[PDB]
Amino acid sequence: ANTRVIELFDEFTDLIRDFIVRHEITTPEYETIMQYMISVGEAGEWPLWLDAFFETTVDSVSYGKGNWTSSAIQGPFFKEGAPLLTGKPATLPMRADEPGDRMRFTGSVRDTSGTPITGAVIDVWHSTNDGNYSFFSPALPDQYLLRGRVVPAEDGSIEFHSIRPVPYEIPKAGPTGQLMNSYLGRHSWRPAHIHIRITADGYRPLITQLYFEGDPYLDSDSCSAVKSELVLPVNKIDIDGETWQLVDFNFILQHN
Amino acid sequence: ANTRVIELFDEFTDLIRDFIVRHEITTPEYETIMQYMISVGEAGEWPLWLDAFFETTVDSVSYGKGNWTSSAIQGPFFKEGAPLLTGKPATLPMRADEPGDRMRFTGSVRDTSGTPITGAVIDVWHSTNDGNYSFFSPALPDQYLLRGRVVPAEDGSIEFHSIRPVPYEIPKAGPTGQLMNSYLGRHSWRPAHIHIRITADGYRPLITQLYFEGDPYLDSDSCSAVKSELVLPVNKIDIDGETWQLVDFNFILQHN
Ligand SMILES: Oc1cccc(O)c1O
Ligand SMILES: [Fe+3]
Repeated sequence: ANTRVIELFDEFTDLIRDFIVRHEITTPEYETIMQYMISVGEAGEWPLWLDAFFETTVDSVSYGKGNWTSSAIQGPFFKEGAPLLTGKPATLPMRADEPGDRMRFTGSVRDTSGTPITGAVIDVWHSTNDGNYSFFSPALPDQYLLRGRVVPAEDGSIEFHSIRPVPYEIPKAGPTGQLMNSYLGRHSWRPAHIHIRITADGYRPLITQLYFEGDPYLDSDSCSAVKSELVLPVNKIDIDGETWQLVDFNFILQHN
Repeated sequence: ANTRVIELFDEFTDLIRDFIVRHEITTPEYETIMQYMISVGEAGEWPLWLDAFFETTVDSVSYGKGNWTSSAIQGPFFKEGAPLLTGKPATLPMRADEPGDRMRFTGSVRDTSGTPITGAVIDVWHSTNDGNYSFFSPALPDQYLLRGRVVPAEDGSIEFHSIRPVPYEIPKAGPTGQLMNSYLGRHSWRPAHIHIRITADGYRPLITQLYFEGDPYLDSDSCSAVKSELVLPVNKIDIDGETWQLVDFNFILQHN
C-alpha cells in the first residue's frame, strides 16, 4: 500500500462521482465512455490521448521558468538509443529524396552562467512531412529516421541538417482524431516542431520543442503545447540555387 | 452529441488538470498512471474496473431514491437470453450436486399502489459457491447455469430455487485486483449477492441485487454496491443435509 495513491485515488474517486451527479451522467452515456476508452486501448493511443490533452499540465508543475531554457512536452514519439551523427555537416538519418526543404539548425548549449557545456547530447526527433514518426507508424520502418544525437563542439556550438518540418495532424480516424475533429468539432493539427532532449551530467535534463514563426497553428495547438519564447525565426540563405531554412536556438541547462 | 460531449469533456479536462496541478503530479507518476491505464486495457478489464468504481454512482443518476425497488449495478456479467423457467418447483439451471447451500426465494412484483404487475419478467443470475459466473469462466461451460427467467403469478407472488451465493473475489492478480490489493492495501471481495433484472411494458426497467445478513463484506464491499434496504434477512432451516437458506423480498417498479 502506497499512501500517495490511497490519498490521490480516493480523492479522485470522490471527484468523479460528483462529476457524474453534477452532470447527470446516464448509463448509455456511461456505456459510451467505457466503450470509447476500450477502443483507445485497441488503437494503442493512451499515450497520445493523455499527452495530447495533459502533458502540458504535468509539464507546468514539473519545471519552472527563469534564466534558462523552458521545458515543453516530450509527447508520445521519443525513442531511446538514436544514433550519433558525426559528419562534414551532421544530418538526421533520412530517406532518399525525403520530401521537404533543407534546414540548417545552428545553436549552442550552455549553463545559467554563460559557460558552454561540452558534456551534452542533444537528441532530436521529428516527423516526416507525410506526418509520421519512425517506430510508431505502420507507414514507416521501425528504424531511426529523422532521429539522431548531436554534440556540442568544444566551444559549445551545435549544428545539424534535416528537412524542415511541417504541421502534423493526429490521425483523423483514430479515437483521438475522432474526438478532436468530430465529437469536439475542432481539429487535431499541431504546428511544426523539432523535439529536443538535452542531457549532461552536472545538469538537469531538458525536454523541449522548437516551433516556427508564422506557423499556421501557432495559436491553435491541438495539444496546447506552445510557448512563445520558443517560436523561432526562420532565415533563407541560397547556395547554388539551394534554399536552406536556417534556424538557431541557444540552450541553457540548469545545474544539478 | 457534438454539444453535450463538449460541455463535459472541457469540464472533465479542467477538473483533471486541476488535480494534476494541485497534487504536483510528477512525470514518473504521470507515466505510472499511463501504464496502469494500459494494463487495465490489455487485460479485458475496463468494464470490471469502471463498474467497480462508478457504476453505483452512474446508477444513482438514472434511477431515483424513493419507493422504486432500490437500484444496483448490472456488473459486467449479464447475459441476454436466459431461459424462461416453469417446472412446478421452479429451480435455476444448475449442475448435479451443484455445490453449496440450497436456497429459496419468495416475494412479489407490485407497483406504487401495491397492485401486482403481471407482465413483469424477471431474470436472476449469480455465481457458484466456487465463485464463477457461467460464460465468463474457463471452469464452467458457456451455457445457462444459475441464470434464468421467472414470471410472477397472477396475485403478485414469485418463487425461484437455486443455491445460496457466497462472497466473490475479483481476480487477485490483475490491475483492478492489484489496485484493490497491492496499491490500495485493501481487498477485492464483493459480498455474496444475487443479481436481479426485472422488466415490464409501461414500466422503467429494473436492475439490482440482494445481499444477506451477517455477510462480512457488507460493510466494506469492494464496489460500494450495498444498500441496507437490499440486505436480505436469512432464515436457516435444515431439512436435514441439504440445508435451506430461505429469503424473501418485495420488488416494486415505477410506471412509464
Ligand atoms: O510531439 C508531439 C506531441 C504530441 C502529439 C504529437 O502528434 C507530437 O508529434
Ligand atoms: Fe511531435
